[PDB]
Amino acid sequence: GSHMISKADEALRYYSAQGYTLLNNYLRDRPYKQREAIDTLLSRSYLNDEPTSAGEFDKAMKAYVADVEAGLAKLPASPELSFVYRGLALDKPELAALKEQFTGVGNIVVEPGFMSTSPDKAWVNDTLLKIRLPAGHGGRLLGDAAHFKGEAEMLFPTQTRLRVDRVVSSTSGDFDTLLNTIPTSDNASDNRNRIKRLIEVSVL
Repeated sequence: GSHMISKADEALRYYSAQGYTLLNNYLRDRPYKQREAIDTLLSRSYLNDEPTSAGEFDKAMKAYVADVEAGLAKLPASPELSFVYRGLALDKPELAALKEQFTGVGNIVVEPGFMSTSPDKAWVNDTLLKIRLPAGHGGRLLGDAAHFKGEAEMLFPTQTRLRVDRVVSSTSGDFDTLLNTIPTSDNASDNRNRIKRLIEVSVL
């Protein structure tokens, strides 16, 4: 073409199609194999040669993150949106500390990975988040994907922060009222009690 696609747009495109798993593993301090990572940093020109320090490899990962975020930020914003939604499983025993943070009003939860949400649907889970958006936030609607359909995806850059506004458990008199303002994936199964709580939070 007349123009070349920029490294940051190309990094987002790559991230969205293949890279997202690895990268988020690294960001979230979860296990991951350095071999596919280093290869990634190698083939995408963040390292010209195998790293010789811990700071050298982390420095390159950061550059890689910074390109994905710059390509994300350049997508058109959606100021018409006011809420996005996410379902998640806080009742897994290895997430008790995460659960503890999310269920305390006033607490701020920091997501180290890129945070994925939808403006159209929250898949039924033990917890649903209704995420209120401020003007000018960094979330952006992505293009159609090859691997799913049926809902939009709004992706946020790393280090997005969520303040807990309110916690409404399934036993609360407020539960159905809040639930009737959250679009869910189908909750018409034989198991009527999948959703344990709804949490309103705000992107800071």
